[PDB]
Amino acid sequence: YSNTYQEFTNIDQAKAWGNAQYKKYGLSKSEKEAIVSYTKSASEINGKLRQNKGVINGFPSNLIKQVELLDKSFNKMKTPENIMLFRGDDPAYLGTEFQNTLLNSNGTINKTAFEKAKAKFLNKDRLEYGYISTSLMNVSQFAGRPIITKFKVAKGSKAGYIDPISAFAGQLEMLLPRHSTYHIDDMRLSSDGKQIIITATMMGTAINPK
Ligand code: VO4
Ligand code: VO4
Repeated sequence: YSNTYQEFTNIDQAKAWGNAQYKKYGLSKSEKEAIVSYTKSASEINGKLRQNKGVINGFPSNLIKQVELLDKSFNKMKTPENIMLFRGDDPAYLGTEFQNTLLNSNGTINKTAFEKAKAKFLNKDRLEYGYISTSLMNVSQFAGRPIITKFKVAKGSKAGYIDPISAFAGQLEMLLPRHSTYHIDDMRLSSDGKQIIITATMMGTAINPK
């Protein structure tokens, strides 16, 4: 009785579709500028959100301003379809105990590592303190990366196609709000054993200004 999530297979129409959503956002200059700032320093911002468990009161004032603009910009940015979104991650994504432990010399993932990954994460909620940068398709940015997550994001969910707002956004980037929880439904290896494939249902964000 599973739901159907669309996967984009046609880059040209993936951009048309994203552009088409974007043209309806009606974002302010300030919200566009905050998105641009996020794309320029995303690893730093998400790193601070993580270290501080989503509490932003201690961040520098200009950053607080940008984060609250970004959080509120999602009021304007929803997906009108059930869509699958992709990202690729490095071993530390699973925990620091996995950082230097996951792969083999051939470049296949370690079965015993992978087995540890599941007991820890399979069939469990995960809260993400940072924003979640994803792509509308499985773009080349990844493919090197040993972990691919496919998020199932339901109609009406907060999700912003930011690729046209910032030249430093990922190809077909779809940004998800920070402080989101998702449920990991499935973890399996790729066919050529180079990748752990994670399928998760996005449950949504705790940040709802309004
Ligand atoms: O230009 V703003 O109205 O986003 O301050
Ligand atoms: O010291 V500040 O939070 O105004 O950068």
